[PDB]
Amino acid sequence: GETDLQKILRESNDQFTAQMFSEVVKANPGQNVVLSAFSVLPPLGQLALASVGESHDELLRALALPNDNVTKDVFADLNRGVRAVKGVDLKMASKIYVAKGLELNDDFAAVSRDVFGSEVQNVDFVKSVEAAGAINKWVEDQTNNRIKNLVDPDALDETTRSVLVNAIYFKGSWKDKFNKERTMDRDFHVSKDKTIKVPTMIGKKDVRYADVPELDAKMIEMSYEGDQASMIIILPNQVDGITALEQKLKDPKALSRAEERLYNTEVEIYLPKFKIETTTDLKEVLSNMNIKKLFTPGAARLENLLKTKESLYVDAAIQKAFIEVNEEGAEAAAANAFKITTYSFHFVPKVEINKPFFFSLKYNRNSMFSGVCVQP
Amino acid sequence: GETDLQKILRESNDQFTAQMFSEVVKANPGQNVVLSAFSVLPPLGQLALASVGESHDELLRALALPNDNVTKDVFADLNRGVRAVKGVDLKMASKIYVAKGLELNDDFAAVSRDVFGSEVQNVDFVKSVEAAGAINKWVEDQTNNRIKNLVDPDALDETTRSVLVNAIYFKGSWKDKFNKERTMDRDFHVSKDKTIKVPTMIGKKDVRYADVPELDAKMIEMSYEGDQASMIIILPNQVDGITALEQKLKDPKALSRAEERLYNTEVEIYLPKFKIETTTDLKEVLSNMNIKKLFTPGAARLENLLKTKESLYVDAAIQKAFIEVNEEGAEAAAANAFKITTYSFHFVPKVEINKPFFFSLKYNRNSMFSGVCVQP
Repeated sequence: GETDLQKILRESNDQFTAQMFSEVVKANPGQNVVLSAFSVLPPLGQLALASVGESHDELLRALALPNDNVTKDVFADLNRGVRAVKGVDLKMASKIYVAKGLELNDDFAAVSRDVFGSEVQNVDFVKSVEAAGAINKWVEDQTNNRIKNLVDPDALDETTRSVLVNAIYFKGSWKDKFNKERTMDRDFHVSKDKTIKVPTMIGKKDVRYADVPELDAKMIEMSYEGDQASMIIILPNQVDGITALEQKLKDPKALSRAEERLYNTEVEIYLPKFKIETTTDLKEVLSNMNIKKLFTPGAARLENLLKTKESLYVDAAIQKAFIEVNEEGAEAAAANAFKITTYSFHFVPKVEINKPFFFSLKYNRNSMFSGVCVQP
Repeated sequence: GETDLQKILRESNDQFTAQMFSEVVKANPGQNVVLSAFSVLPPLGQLALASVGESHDELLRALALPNDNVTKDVFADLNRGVRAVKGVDLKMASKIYVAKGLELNDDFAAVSRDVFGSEVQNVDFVKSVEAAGAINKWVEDQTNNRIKNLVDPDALDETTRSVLVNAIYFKGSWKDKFNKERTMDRDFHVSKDKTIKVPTMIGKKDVRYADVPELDAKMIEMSYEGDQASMIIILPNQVDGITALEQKLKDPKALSRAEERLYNTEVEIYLPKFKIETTTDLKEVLSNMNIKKLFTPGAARLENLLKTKESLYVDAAIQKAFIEVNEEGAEAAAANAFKITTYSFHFVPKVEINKPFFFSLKYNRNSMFSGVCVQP
């Protein structure tokens, strides 16, 4: 049933996300990074349906899925509920481009678009620069021109067989906006000896908070308009605790454990605005996550992708992610002027996100994307 | 810290609620029932602070609390955040009345009001009927006259030493209202052979849903205005499955397990309107939950309640709960007329709550009250 399908998906995204997170963070020490394992699952599921033998089991194994039947049902169900998402602008695009002279299997192309919502199309790689321009134009179109230059013409060859591109963009609208006039330059500790002044938004907000000794950090959860999506922030107690937290976040359950500690309250939040853009070489990351055959000539066995079942493998896989976080939100400052209530003063703790922190977008109990911000 | 205090409270309310639920349901077979273990905890905590020896350990044991120090901190923290609660009208009143000729300990009375928010006061029980009228007037005042006749003059004696009264009232405002014009008489299966027609509200709503094989039921979670409180409904698959579910609900974790299955979706809900009013003899229930000394002359040892430390025990303890569930909600039908979107039609499953079901109000991850409705 749908309950079980949603569960399988949740579990799969959980372990895949943890795995992908460590890989990316490991290859980008001391740098801002944002990634999404969720946006990658569909194309990988579509690829598992097109493979046979070893490569196919590998993909399924890494996806933590039993078979093709269940794989189709999971993503179908997803695409039976995938429109916009309230309070946030979340765009995720996936597409597989294959050489011009390779006959596409008409059926697999149909299932591709409706089941996995990820398309397949021919492009002439022989004209590399033109092909890159073509691939980059489609992405610009899928992201309101928010994302550009996903694939560099150089990275393409005249002999390229196929390329998988993945793009994800995000900007959200806070359930309760921050007042732009209140934003000011405040200290941010990049390292135990380096401090910079970055624009920091200030506001009193109802959040979900929790002290987490296990992760030696503080967890905060802020919600966006509509109350369907939320931004999770984990702030290590120490200035250099960010790496220690990353190691802990490997276990796909550390996050679940921390969330069990969450409780509702009010705090004065000091949160830096930030925009992170990351280009991830999925070929490098996935290979380190034990998905290699798919990228090995004469080993991929994508015998269901082409009509002639000609041998084909993936030459390059690229994910480009751009995240934007600012004051935008509902209910302007002067909404209800004078709220006449008790003359008293409750204590409102001050939560200052002024050290390298981890963040993650949560939608329908699934992490849409995650990352670390070490330099706003 | 507050994180740990909230946790202890959650755990305590969880096991106490389960325990109290079975007791009440057991003594009221085939009847509507609503109860609240949460509203009872504070007065029991205040009573644990006033006791010594065995009676004191008993109370603490049942409260699943370590000591007086932690007990005070838990409820203090609670009363450091207890005002109204968004989208719902939730009133909970507690008070201890003691005979007129018993000198109250001035200090314990102070701590009573601020820490536990439960008052203590003298009343002349010698004039039973007048005392009952006095106790019933205060309750009416605490509940906007919503609740009356909590204590019957008969139940009081001229020799009564003390009485604990507990009252809880509730009415909520749905995040998305039901259309009154849409409400109609529909079938409700009271038993496998009896069917009646009760007013049933109909509406398409975004909810949290899950099929729960363990409990052989369907779980639904609807939210109220503000998104802080939610109504949990567990509908057994079978018409007579209600009793089987009650047995399962004894384990304070069955509910937690079921909630892990919840996922967001849209359904067409058919929910009967209903109002349940229950008068529970807390003396009978609590005694069955191993809290006896507190009600035994020469065994209570409430040596901190009176200035002269005179011997005193509780003669009667009464909880009266009144729950109201109807169409009231935010955003009237004609809010945004014509919402111009795709011409298509998604499938929206039909969820018909037409058999004896369990319900529970969840606020800040704590069940404010729970019960069963077998006859709307």
